[PDB]
Amino acid sequence: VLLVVHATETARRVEKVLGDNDQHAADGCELVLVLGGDGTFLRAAELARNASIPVLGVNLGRIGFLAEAEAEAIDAVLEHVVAQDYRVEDRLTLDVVVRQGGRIVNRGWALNEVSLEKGPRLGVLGVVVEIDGRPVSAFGCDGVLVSTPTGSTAYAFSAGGPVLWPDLEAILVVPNNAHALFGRPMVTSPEATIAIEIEADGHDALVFCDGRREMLIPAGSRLEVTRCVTSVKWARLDSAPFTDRLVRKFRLPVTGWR
Amino acid sequence: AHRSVLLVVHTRDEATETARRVEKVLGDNKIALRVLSAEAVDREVVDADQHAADGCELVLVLGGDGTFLRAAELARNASIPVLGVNLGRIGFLAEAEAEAIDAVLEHVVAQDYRVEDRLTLDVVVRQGGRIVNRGWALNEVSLEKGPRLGVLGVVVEIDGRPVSAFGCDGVLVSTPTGSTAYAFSAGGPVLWPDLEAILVVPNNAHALFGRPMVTSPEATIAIEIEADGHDALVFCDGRREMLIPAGSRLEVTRCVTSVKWARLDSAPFTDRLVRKFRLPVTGWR
Amino acid sequence: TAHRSVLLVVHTGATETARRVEKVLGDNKIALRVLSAEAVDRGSLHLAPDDMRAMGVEIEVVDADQHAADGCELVLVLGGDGTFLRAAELARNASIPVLGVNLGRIGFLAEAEAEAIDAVLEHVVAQDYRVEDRLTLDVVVRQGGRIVNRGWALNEVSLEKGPRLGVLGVVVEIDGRPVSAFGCDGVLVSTPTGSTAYAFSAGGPVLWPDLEAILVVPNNAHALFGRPMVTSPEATIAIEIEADGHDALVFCDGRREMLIPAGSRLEVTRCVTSVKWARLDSAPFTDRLVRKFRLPVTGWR
Amino acid sequence: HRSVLLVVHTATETARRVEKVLGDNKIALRVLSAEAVEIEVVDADQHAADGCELVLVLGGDGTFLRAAELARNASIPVLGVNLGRIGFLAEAEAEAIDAVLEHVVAQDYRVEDRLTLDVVVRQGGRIVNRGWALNEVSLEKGPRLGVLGVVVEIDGRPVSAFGCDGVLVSTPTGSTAYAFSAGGPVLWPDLEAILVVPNNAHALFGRPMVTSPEATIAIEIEADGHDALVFCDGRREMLIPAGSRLEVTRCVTSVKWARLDSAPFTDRLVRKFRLPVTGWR
Repeated sequence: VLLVVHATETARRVEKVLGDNDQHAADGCELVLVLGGDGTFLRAAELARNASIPVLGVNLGRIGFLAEAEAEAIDAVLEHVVAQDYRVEDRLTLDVVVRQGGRIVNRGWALNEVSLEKGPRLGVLGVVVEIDGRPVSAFGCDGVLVSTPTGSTAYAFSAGGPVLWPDLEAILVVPNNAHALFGRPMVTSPEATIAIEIEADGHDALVFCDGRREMLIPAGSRLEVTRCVTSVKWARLDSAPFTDRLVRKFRLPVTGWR
Repeated sequence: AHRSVLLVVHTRDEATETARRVEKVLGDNKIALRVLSAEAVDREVVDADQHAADGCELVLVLGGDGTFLRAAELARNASIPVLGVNLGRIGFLAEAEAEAIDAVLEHVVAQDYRVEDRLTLDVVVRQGGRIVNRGWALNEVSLEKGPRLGVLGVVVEIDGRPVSAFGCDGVLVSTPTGSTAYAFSAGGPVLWPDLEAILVVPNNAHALFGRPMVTSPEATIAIEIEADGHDALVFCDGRREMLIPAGSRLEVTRCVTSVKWARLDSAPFTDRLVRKFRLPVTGWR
Repeated sequence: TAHRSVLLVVHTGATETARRVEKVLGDNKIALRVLSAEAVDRGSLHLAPDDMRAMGVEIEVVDADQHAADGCELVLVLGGDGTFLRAAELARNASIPVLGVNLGRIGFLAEAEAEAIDAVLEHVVAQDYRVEDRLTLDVVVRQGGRIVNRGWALNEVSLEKGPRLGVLGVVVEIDGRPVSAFGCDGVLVSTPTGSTAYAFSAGGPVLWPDLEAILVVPNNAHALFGRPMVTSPEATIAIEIEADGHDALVFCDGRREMLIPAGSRLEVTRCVTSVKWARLDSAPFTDRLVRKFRLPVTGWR
Repeated sequence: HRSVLLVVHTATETARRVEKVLGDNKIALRVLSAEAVEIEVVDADQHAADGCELVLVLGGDGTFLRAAELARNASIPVLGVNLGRIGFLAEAEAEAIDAVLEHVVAQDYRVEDRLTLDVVVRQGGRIVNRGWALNEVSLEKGPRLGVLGVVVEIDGRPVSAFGCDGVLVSTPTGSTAYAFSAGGPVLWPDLEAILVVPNNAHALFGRPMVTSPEATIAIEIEADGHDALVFCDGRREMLIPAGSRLEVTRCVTSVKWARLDSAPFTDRLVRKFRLPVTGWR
């Protein structure tokens, strides 16, 4: 067990029960356990990625979407860490390439969001969004989010997208502040290719993945996002349903229900 | 025994050039046309009343989107594929336009076309535990306020836990295919026709969260009609109506009986979306 | 001859705070009006002059029949938003202030709740409230060139599609020129006051009550642009209902209904005579919004 | 002596005809390039129009804004003529340059005050920066990543607190621009109101508010986050200290807008957005 953390000192009760029984290639292990927030989980996934092992997440501070257990139950988790018994479920991951003159110049991955974004703070990004080899819209905007159903709850939600339950397989596209009549979010089979075409004449742009790995989009290039061949592995427990998490998260009213 | 095709036509246009061309081709090939009596009453050729016209291999539809949907009600019955040709306006469901009629007919005859099972929804109105009506939809199930003024108390439940209680004009539960229709009007996202998912769009919900939700094809969406209020209504495909009683419960699920759609060498969904909505697409690659 | 009159309006069936009106309104030599309906049933549970003089209250001038009838100082609705809208109804004829006390649910238009009717009534007596003109709308229906029905609204004018199925085709024109043609469920021409109601539901932004503007929110427009539009107070919204389609209906303030024939034309304009709203030291519109939508507000000064 | 500042984007046929007619008529011409005695070429300077009777602009909306800046600083009218593109802000299009010039010479055009927003950055009781806007104050996330903490307040009373990319406070003229991009409703430019539009707010109520033009819109910047930016009319930047309080009110002296016999807004709107309009009347 790699253990990534951070009142965050239930950190010790983890090392207690585990011994009872440098970040980059820091994988080597069989499981990653994270004690922290949604952001921390995204961080651990980074690490679990390269030597494809499961991730598990324990919610210390706030209330998020990814962690599979509360803090005040860190023991009932350890039992399962020992027991090796949890179902590990593969989850849709996005693959992104950046291509100039037909040639792949940069490449990345996300489990929440590929967020192509304006370069200069002032002005707009000309972009042509493309779906399965055909164009759907040209407009200027702050960027385009290409999102996973897990990620459909993060930034893409802020950009105004719909909420996708986490066990669905789809790719979500939410144009981010598009100056245009149809800036409607679009949803697409997991088999599809979203390509966005940065304006040749304009300035360079950025992409961000899981709000943490940055790339540089040269003017005139092409982002291709498709479903990735090697998913992220998620530990799963007797956690609450996504539905319950959405409800808690957003204090959604639910009185009157049978 | 013989082959037969059922032809469903909008009714008068260059809808007659096309109909006659259909009567011609199948005639030449010993395939019997069959038409709907009302349609044949403003002028081999059998003539059926409109309930279950089957015995046929294909339902050929000449007209537009709303027409396709009538045709599919007819096809659902004997579960036979439907194929649509556009006459006047621009739609999402036809696989060709009249100006390519002759070519379709080569396919109608050869029967060489692909037949996809497009996702279909299954609805049950349940009261007191006991199912009191059922329906199905290929586009949308539209739960809607009964009386014109007032609001409809609703709780939306997804996979067995409640997601939201509000008042609204209604709730749409939509097929990817139906995301283009009423759901779009009500604020929904466009979903691509091949995706298998389920879309929920609260209709005119007076409340903060009325986001579209999208769900995998295996989910159950249930909507509980406020007991004390008035009876609601559900509409499937803007054609079949069920009276939802106050206090009942509506479950929508993926149907096991897909509508068979007869597929051709046609435009991608993207292109059709662009055409319909005049989407600005200059500058592309 | 010379005299002080005050119209009670109530939601019949805490309606006895209504007699607390009838008490206090008497010892002050006021009025207490009531309508036909208001005094053929409850609300006037104590309907009798055998109670209205035993109270020392030259009170109950039931005389008043509903609508185009009366010359008072104020209208005092106890009831809800529903009812304030009723009262406003009448009052608009007489062109006089409306003051609403809230029995049940929290409303946007009520100046107080019943646990206060004591103080409320004290301010009524003293005439020491504030009056304030809220924007009111005027709607006409015009067919074959000429007016063929007319209406008015304080909240919304809701043009709604007639038959249950299919869709209503509509061209929306603002100050003379067309702005969007689409099929929809309808179109809301709303007041700032009314942007809280159906218009909100239908996606409109929230407008502060004092603002002077007109809000247009296409209801479920099947179109890329069905944004809400906000227009100056003196614009003219016109919606032409398509000819080949069906008739339609409009409702003003969720009550005064009008049939809108196919091919006719709706024109909404600000009305010359605003409704007048009696106003106390009450919550600003901000706090009402924060309460009725339960808005997250914290980490502030 | 009468004088006019001409702001052209740098296109020449129009520019020449202006040079021409204002010569023939004894009006001094100051030319300023927008990228940046009978005629002068003037440096880009906030005081360029300080003596002129009018600012005339050839170009689209972005240029109008640059010109408006100057006209505001010299407290005189601006007038725009469109060149290449379609805009909301010009009063006439290049082909009608002659007619326009005639009015320029004549000084017979209506000049209407148009609502302008005044913005202040206040911190600990002192006002520590300030600005104005004719389109929008755009309060924005400082760091490219992360969200910005915000509490939005109307006449002293809080209305919402959420994380966001920023908050737009917009002028009705403005409602057509970035505000529109952000989800805003469209506002007729004669209307006098202030529009608030949250920008990518991770919350259920991100709904546009529209406020009487006497309101005080304030925004309190989370004391624990990073600095934020504010941009005005897509062009005048201001650093916003963490913990401070933005305030936007209607400015006392507004921008003067020369008017003319132009298309009504409704048309402008239909023109830009290619709004479907068939079957009318």
